[PDB]
Amino acid sequence: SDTQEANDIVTLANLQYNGSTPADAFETKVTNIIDRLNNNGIHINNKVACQLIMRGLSGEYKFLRYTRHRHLNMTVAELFLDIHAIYEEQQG
Amino acid sequence: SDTQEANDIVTLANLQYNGSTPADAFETKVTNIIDRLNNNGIHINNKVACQLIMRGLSGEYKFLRYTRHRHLNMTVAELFLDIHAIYEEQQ
Repeated sequence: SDTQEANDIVTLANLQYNGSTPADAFETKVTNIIDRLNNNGIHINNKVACQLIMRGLSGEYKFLRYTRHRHLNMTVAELFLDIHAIYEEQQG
Repeated sequence: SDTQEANDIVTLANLQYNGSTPADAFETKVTNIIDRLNNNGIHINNKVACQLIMRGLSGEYKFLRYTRHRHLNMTVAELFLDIHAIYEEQQ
């Protein structure tokens, strides 16, 4: 698409996760955005990506943005492992 | 700042210009964001940058997002020359 990169950036900058969408969908959604932008030459590294993910991460997931200060060199895969583990406990 | 690039992206993705802020401030604001992101490795070329500027460009500046289809290879400097010319005539 001619307007692909712009639409991926706007989606990435306005992520809103609370626990309604399954973690499976939300992960692949963000992972695809980062991969699509990187294929077009826009590299969003782990540091900048994690910051944008934790931004808007609300509900019972708000705390991940608080502990992030101790978490530098964090990876996107690690950040989603945290979100997944919370979703598992949200189903039961 | 440790959170500079992320804050630059959110600002670039939620630009809202109507004609209240002077074009001088709005131009240097966006131009600095693009330069900072390119220096940090987040390459935002003219095509994607202009698209993001025209997004949220509302008020009497809406029509620039309509003519953008005939305007390919339009540089950021060219897009602001348009915005400037509308701002000068607005007062």
